[PDB]
Amino acid sequence: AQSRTLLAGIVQQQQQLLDVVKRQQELLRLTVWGTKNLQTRVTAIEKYLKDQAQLNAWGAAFRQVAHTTVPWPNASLTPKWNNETWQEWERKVDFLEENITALLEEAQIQQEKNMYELQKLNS
Amino acid sequence: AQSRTLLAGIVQQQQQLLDVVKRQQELLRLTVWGTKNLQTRVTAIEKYLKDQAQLNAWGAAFRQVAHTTVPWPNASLTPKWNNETWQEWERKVDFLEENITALLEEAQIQQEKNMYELQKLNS
Amino acid sequence: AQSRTLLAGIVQQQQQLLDVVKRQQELLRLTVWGTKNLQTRVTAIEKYLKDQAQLNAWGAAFRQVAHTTVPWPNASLTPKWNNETWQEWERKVDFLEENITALLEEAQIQQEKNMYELQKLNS
Repeated sequence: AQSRTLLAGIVQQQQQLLDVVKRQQELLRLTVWGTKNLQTRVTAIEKYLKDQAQLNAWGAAFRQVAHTTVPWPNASLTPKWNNETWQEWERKVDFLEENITALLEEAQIQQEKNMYELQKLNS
Repeated sequence: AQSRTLLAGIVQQQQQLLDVVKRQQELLRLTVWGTKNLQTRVTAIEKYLKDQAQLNAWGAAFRQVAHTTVPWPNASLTPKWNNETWQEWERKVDFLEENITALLEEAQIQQEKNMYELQKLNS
Repeated sequence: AQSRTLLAGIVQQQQQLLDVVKRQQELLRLTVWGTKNLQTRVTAIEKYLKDQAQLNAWGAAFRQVAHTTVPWPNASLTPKWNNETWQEWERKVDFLEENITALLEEAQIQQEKNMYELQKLNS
């Protein structure tokens, strides 16, 4: 009189939900890559912006033996606020990812044990 | 003859899935911070780009009492399309976050009630 | 003697978890839009950076009939590495999204069948 068939569907449904949850984590990693890739491009752009400061006046002297170079800062380089804040941001993600793996690992073990118990009822 | 042990595992498994789901929301917030932080840096870069337009020709005159300044636009500032579209983007997230909290709140209450019912069977 | 009420809560709880999971996918799409929108702005900024290279020296000649134009590259345009890598990044998301829809579709069908079975016990 036990509803094993209903439980098999419920137990199976939990597995499908677990897979989508794990799948979301993989998708999240791809999004993180896009953001980080933009930062690498940003580092190159600031370097180029500095070159623009070097460009000031070409041939601005035809009766003098001197050239005026005005390399005024262009890209504001972040020394501590972004690096310290970004490292903390990445670190929070690292602890959160480790926590999700722990719950997924226990869920996988528990998931197999729950199904095994169902078999024991009518093994 | 009831499979309370199997149900305890199934009920417990749902709680573990709920935690990972809530955990994903926290991780998502960290990703949003990285994107928003880049925008703050972008606002500073456009300001610097405007300064580059000001740089045009230094000392390009040694027999005249005048200086040619050509501050031609450099960074295209967004007045309505990004602000109106970005506000809508943030607003959609705000309604979605509120909807997730409602489902999590009901799940927590329902989760405790489901376990309490299991205790009533053999309390 | 069956715990249908407990199962109804467990079955209902799974539906609530499924909704939040689907809700996370919608939220993820909004985050992807923010990242892609920044790239469109970046494409415009590189074009503006090229214009800065054109600006070199205005009026740097008052006794000559010539102008010195030095349009040295400014923004490093990505021809193959970002496009090929970004297309692969978007493609991975496309396969992952299709996989999530398949699991959600099966879960919806299975979810309705699990509830229908509960009704059959006492229909």
